[PDB]
Amino acid sequence: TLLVHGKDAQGIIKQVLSEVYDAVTSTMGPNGQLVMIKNGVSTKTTKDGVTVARSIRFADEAHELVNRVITEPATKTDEECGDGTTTTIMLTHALYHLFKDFPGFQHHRNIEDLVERVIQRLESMAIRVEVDDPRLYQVALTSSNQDEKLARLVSELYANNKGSYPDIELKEGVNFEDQIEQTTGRTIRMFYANPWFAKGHQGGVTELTGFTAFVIDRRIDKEDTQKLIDGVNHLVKTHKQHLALPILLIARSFEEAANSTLMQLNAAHPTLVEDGRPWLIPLSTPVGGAIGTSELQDIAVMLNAPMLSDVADLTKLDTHSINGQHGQLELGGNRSILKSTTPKDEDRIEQHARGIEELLEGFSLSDKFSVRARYNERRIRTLRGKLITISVGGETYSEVKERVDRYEDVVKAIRSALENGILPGGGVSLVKAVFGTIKEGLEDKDQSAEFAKRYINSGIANELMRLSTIQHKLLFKDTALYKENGSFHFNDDWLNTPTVMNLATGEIGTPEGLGIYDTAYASITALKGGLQTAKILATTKTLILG
Amino acid sequence: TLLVHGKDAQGIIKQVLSEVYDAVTSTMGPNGQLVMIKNGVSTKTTKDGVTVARSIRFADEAHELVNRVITEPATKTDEECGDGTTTTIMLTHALYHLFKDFPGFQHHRNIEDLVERVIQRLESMAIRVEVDDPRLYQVALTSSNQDEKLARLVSELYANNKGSYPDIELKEGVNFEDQIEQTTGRTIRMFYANPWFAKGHQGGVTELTGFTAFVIDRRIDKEDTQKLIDGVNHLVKTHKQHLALPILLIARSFEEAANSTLMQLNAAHPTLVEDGRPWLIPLSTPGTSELQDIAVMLNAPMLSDVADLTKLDTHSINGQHGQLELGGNRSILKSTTPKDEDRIEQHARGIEELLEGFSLSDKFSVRARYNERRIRTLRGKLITISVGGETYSEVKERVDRYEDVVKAIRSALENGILPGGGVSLVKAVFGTIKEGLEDKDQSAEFAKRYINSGIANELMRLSTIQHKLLFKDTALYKENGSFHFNDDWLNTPTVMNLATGEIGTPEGLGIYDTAYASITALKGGLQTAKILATTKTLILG
Amino acid sequence: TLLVHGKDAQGIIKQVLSEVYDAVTSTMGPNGQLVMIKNGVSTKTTKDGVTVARSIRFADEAHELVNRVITEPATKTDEECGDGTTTTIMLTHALYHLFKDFPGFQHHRNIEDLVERVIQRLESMAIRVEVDDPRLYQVALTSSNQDEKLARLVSELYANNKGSYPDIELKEGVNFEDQIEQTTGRTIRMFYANPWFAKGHQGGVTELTGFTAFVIDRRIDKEDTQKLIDGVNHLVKTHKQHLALPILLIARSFEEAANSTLMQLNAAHPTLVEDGRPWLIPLSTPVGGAIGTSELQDIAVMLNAPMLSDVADLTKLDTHSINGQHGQLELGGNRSILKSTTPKDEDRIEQHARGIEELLEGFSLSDKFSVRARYNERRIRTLRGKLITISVGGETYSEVKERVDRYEDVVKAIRSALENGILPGGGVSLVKAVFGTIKEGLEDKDQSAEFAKRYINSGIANELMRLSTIQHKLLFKDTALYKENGSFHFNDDWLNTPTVMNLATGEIGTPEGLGIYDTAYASITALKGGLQTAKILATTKTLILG
Repeated sequence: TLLVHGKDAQGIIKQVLSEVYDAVTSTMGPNGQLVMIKNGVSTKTTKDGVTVARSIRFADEAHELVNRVITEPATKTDEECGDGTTTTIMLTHALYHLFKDFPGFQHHRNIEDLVERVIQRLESMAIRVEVDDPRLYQVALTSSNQDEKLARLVSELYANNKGSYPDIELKEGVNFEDQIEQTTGRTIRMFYANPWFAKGHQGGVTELTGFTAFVIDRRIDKEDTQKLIDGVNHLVKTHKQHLALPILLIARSFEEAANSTLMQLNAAHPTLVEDGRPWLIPLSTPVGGAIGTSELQDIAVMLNAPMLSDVADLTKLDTHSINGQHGQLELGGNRSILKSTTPKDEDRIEQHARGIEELLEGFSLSDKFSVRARYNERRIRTLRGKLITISVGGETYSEVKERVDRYEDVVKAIRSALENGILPGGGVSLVKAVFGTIKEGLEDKDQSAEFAKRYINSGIANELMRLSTIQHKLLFKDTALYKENGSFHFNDDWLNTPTVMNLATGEIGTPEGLGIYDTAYASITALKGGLQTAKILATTKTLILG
Repeated sequence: TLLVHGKDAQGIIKQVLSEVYDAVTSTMGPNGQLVMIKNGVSTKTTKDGVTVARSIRFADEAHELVNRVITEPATKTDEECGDGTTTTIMLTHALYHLFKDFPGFQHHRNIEDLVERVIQRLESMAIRVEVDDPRLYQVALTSSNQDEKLARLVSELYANNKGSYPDIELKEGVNFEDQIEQTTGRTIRMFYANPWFAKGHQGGVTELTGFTAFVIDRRIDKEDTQKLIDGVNHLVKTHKQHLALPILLIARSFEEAANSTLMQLNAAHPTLVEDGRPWLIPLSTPGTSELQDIAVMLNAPMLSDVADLTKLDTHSINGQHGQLELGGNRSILKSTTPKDEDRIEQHARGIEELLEGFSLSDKFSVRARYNERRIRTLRGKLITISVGGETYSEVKERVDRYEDVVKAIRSALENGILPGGGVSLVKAVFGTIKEGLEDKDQSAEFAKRYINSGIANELMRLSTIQHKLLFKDTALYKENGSFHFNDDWLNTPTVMNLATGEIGTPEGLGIYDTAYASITALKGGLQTAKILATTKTLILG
Repeated sequence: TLLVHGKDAQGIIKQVLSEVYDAVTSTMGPNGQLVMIKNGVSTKTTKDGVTVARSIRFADEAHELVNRVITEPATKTDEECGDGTTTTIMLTHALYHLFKDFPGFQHHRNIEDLVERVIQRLESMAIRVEVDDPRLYQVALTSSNQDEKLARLVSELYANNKGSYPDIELKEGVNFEDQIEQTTGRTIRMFYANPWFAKGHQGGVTELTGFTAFVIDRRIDKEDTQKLIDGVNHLVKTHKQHLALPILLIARSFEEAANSTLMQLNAAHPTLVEDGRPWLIPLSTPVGGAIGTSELQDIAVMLNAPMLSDVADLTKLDTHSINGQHGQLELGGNRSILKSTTPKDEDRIEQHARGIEELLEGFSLSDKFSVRARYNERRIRTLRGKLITISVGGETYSEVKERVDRYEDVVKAIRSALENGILPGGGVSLVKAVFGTIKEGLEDKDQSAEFAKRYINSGIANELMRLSTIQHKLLFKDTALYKENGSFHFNDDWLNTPTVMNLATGEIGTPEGLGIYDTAYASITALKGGLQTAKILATTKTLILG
């Protein structure tokens, strides 16, 4: 196959980036266009940035090669969060033109460092919203495409349950009206190690009404095969009297060498098999690290299981350590779900939750916004979280499944709003961050000498100010903000009291006043990922098609 | 594949919408042309708007992609009502030009709001015709191709049965004259799960004079096999004294795993078999509340789970002694005692009271129309007309002519009536403009948005399109170059009866349309128009 | 596929109609050309209008789409009558140009109404020929391609059997000479409801020497299944002594629900099965209407069967009502054939035939030409008709099968001549019909005011007179009628005494004098069917190929 080198490669890259930019950005705004995508023998017409991005194809192999570097990182890999795909493509285009305008390795290490300092302001500027706070309705209204009914319902579900963070599932209903099912049940991060251990021996959803859990810390492989045989047979022989089946062996990871051993151990005692159900189930959790250790401690407290460091610790056990529960559990390939929790168990969980809360109370104000505190909050939410199943209804079949997706967008938005934070929308938080960072470095008289040389005198600082305006421009062009002159220009005063336009109503004010917000994690990740992809495209000189 | 963006996308869209307009509109009028469609190795020649629309194909993929957005919503999705497809494509093309003429997002939100107020007027203008009302004769006389005898008989069939909506079946008779068979009986949506359970064990028509029905909600498969064995044997052993055979197990769906189990359960008790008839019949229905109607008709208890069959009593179990005719297509009730009809009428009033307390917009929704379909099933009589004539061909043609009359009268009472000839839309637009302008409270805002812009005036020109195509090349457009409406014509409209050749009012002559068809054409036309106008990108990959 | 609209659709329609016209009309006349059709690896050379029309194909789909509208209605659907296909295609072309010349919906409704009054004149003008009348020879001579031997023989067969109308079948013989086989046997319109009831259980030709028939009036479906079980078992149990197998249940129609029931009823009594033959056979008749009721009465009289209104009437029966015949019958999938009729039965048939004849004797002269009288005559002919089998011979194999077809044309001509009527040939009857209708409307002073405005002053009446001439022109162009001037023109005097030319002899005279005749039904149907197809072609604006 052909080999492209030199000015032609940088030529192809510039063209593909341009065409992808034009197709995705046209979706944004009040004059927001619509894209008509062909799929088989049907037609799907949409204005969704992610769905547009996923579907763009090119004929030439050289063109498709570049296309898989701009779209696919924020398209195929981005499965957890759909939002912020339009933003990432948009910023990539912006920052690519910045790397081309200031060429050479010396400038590049300055650009990368300034943008990194802008990212440090956005992470600081994020407003941590509380459950009771009415701002959630504004976020819910924006994410629902101006739905008055849905945004009221979902905002109430979080606000009424002040103390517990609700987990929400969605199913296609039958009626015209919606129906809500509230349940006091917890969601756990454990899942099957092997499909054989489930009901029907093929990775099914096993429902239980009694168990005896044991939490191991170590990652289990071929080295621990003997320790499992010694451990399992000790409990089955000696401590069978005070044991409710099945025995759950929760751990970090179960390798295939260990799983095959535990399959044979189930076959060793065929008397304890009830209706096909295996009496021993290995259960893995995707955590890792010393931060990740304490998630298994939550798993231990929920199910009255003892914490064990080594696999060989299964031998040295007693009636004080072993505790078989008689509640209700639903094991699954994706995740396990608890349901029936006795008042005696809920006392133990709430006491353990208070222990985590007390640790957060005795930390500094700066460390409250850190990864440590937010993870410890994620621990609490898992320990005190309720399951809600909403069955969405409507007039037809197509209107139901579309409304299901519109519900899912609102749930994802409100979850991430309470989790990560909130920033002023309308393309304002990025302009505030850049203009903040330039002013901070210039005003700080210690490093002002170096800061002026690298950024201010170069014209990097000024060119970066022009880039932050991009989003605000696309949203509020062809409207009454850009009416007085050819183009609107920001000043020092506008940073204190920003100016936007509510497209639904038709009024001018501050994002804080009107109520336009974005999720912090989406906007931050867009800048991080936009910087990385821009750098790659600017510094590529060769395309190999063989 | 290729990616089309910019002026080219709006270039293709304009072309395809143009071609589909020309092909479908040519069908309308007295100079209604004919379309020659190819199917296999034959030729179908027709002037039916829907059939033309369904069949138009394009060679280019881009062109075909757009074609599926303009035709297919009023073609493939529209299965319940065939009429109002020529009307929707017409309005789509009209409103598309209105959006291109006033570009930019501010104008668009003003158009969408004015048209929304026009829709509200049509829903108000709609004459909801009653059973006893003599206007049905005018609809019957038009639809039967000026038949004096047929329009009289069918209109009398509806008018004499004031209180019950008659379901009419048609059969090819034997005599010159027609013969009518009236029956006080209801049609039900239940049918055999397996052919074995019928009379003769081969899907026959089993006639019964007594039964004990039980309505289950769940879909039944291999998982419910044990629950059926526990359920059936409980009633046969314990509650045999107050039980009239056969036991009817009505449900959503019976899978083959469950049907085979219930076949063996019939064989388990051979003493209860009378003249071959199986004493247990599973019955499926193709909508949770439709089974509630089935439950009320046959005095059956509503049951969520299959295991609920065990926990039952004389209070819950009620064996009827009426008359039922089970069938592979549908089941038919006949003998209903005065005690049962009190329960059915009380349940029918409960559905009617729910419809009384809804908004005016929701009365034309799927919710209200489904609930009306529930009522008509609960209060409907079966009539069998055997159509006769001189030859064989004259009979079967007269059968079709009867069927068109039934379809017309059903839809007239069901949906509503509006002045035909493209008059109701002109009355709606000109009404809404005058109402907003005359109302001195909002006259300041109304003038700025609609009147001064030229939106109001351009929208008046659009409503004329249908009246133009129907009555161009005739004596209305004779005096001058083009006919123009005035203030006086709204009070007393002007059309032309193409059959007779006379000028008058639609009320006088007798030209009417179904209300739901014309309303939904405007709604669906507005949505498809907006999408077409606002599309700038086509993805062919 | 492509979509053709506007002036191009009308462009194609005109061309295809033109080509088909030229090919089929060149066949007609004394200078009647020949068409050389390819079939497989052989060559068929013919001057037959129907065979030419059936075989014309086009390469383009648009052209072939139209071709199936002009040929196929008088080609594929027209199976009963082969003759009058050259006439129909000719008239289509003519009337198409009449609709194009006077466009607009107001003119069209006037054309259709005038042509309709011409049709009414042709049905009035029809000469009802009698069996003894010698004119049949002239019809026989023209249809046989001037055969002196064949036209003499077939004309004698009808003339000698004065009273009974002979049914003629044809078979490929062995000798050089022909051989005639006369049999006193009747043809009935009954046939198998299902193929299972025949000999071999696969729709074979069951031959019988005894039966007991029962004629039901009603159309039988799922509703009559119980009435059949009660009916059949009543006769099999009670009245078995005076019953000759098989039991024939003749009716209007047997649906598949009823047929399956009667299959099981045969299996119920296996003792009465003789050599595979089912003892119960349902038999349908294609009639419909209350005119059609009396054909079953003929069926009842032939086989000594009782007339029954309801299916439940089978129960209430007795030795006086039940009568089992011991003649000879041949059941068939197409039709049933009676053979052996005893002198006692022939007395009953002749008495019933006289009853129908007496009804015709006491009607008005106008009603003798109506549908009522002609149907009642068709009843008589079925009740008194004899079977004749002619085995046609010749010198080779090909000369025999060609002579078979030439016999079949003569039979079809003479049958329809006596049945329908006779009109003056040479394209004269249509000229007399048009010129009659115009003169009648113009002369009638009551409607003369309206008639002149619609037809005369418009020029429709004059243009219609020119079209009737078309057939007469094609036949007698390039001969001594068109000799004195450029073209022959009709006058007032020629309507009283028409002028043609006998092409065999070479003489000028009246069609009545010389002896040129046409079958009335062929010429009438050609005008009706030609008008309908002309209208469709003129009014088509769109062609869909997808």
